Amino acid sequence: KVFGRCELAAAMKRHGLDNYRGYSLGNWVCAAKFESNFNTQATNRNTDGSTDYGILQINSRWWCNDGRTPGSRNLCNIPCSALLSSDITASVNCAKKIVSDGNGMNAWVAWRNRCKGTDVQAWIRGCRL
Ligand SMILES: [Cl-]
Ligand SMILES: [Cl-]
Ligand SMILES: [Cl-]
Ligand code: NA
Repeated sequence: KVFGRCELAAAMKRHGLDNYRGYSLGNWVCAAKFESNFNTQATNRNTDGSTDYGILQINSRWWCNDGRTPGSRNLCNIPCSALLSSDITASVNCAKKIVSDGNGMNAWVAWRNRCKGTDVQAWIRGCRL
């Protein structure tokens, strides 16, 4: 599923991400935009052999099991493939654990390089929610 901008904001809000750990909704929508272009099916291989999965490109190195990332952890206790559903629940629940872990949303490279310090409220402008 490829979410619309306001559609995803609403879905994320419903799942409790608005101001989660102090991060406004615009931050999460921005991160999703640049991580996956709002596409729940997005997968991307990393150089170390891990893979990033789904709307928020969650990494098999730490957070999910794909059975092909030697030495990795599965800290969200989920198969990585469950992070590719049209329903974002699994991705959101795992994201809440990631953002609570120490360095906040800096864990998302695209957020740090493209969203952090920007006018993130623009991502939810005109959205019902
Ligand atoms: Cl679609
Ligand atoms: Cl915002
Ligand atoms: Cl959803
Ligand atoms: Na593995």
